Amino acid sequence: QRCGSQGGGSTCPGLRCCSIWGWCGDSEPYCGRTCENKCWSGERSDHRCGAAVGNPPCGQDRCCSVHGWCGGGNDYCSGGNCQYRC
Repeated sequence: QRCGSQGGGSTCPGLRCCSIWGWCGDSEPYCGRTCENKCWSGERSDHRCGAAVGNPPCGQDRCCSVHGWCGGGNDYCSGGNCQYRC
């Protein structure tokens, strides 16, 4: 869906990346160098995520677990352990 400065100012549903062209997605064109918000480069240095810290993004191939930390692999990305960017 649309998002960001070109798309009305909304955040993407699912906390996906908003590209500089105002569309939501999860690949490099959306989350990398041509990302406007909720980008891979925005992960907190302590890796926390979830509502308590303003739903920040996680980095590349990392997911926000239901416990509120960014990480890679199953404990973070699969089935019932992941809350966003899965």
